[PDB]
Amino acid sequence: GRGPYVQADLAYAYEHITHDYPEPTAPNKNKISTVSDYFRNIRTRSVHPRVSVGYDFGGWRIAADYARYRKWNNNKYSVNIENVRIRKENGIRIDRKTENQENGTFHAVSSLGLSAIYDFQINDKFKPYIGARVAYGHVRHSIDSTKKTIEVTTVPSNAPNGAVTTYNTDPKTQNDYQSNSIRRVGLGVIAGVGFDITPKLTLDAGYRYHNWGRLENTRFKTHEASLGVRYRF
Repeated sequence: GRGPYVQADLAYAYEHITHDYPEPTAPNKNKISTVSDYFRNIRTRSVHPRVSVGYDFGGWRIAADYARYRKWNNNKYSVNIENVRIRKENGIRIDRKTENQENGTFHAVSSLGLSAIYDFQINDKFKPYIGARVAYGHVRHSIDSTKKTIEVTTVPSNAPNGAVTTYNTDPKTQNDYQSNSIRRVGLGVIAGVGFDITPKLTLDAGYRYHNWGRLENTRFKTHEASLGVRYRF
């Protein structure tokens, strides 16, 4: 046949705050005498499936990837609505001595994608499949204002010190941080198996793996693999 296509993918989101991570969002190790943690996982942003919507010709299709965007939702932070501390601090800080960790919104610019998939429809009850995913962003500014002149930038990083930069970025090895020709395009793979429940409804499971340099979102690793439902009208 042929017709409209929809896929909705769900996966378990682990919070990922108990292990080394190359972003300076939180400490790698040794969480004592440093800034207190946030509380903010009240399950509100993890319980709604991610969606890929498209059109399908015989199990051959192109679709567009939607849902689950940004780091934060609020544009007013005043009462501690979007981030609050999990407990008040005790003693004096020797680490993270300035204010609050997680300053501003950086690397959350990638926010849209397309996924292309081919079903191996040789069997009546199941389709093996292979396909490619592409991920990209939009800056959303889009402003009247002319560009700022100053754009030489080094930032703190929790990445291992391979070039001996002491927990900061190199002046030149800074692909995620550079003002012009920043890396924004991701490239991935969607491969797995679907099983037919009705000739319009498929239960579908497998990888939907994607690649990125630095992406910000508050540690969402959902969609690396998933279990989902997909319907073709």
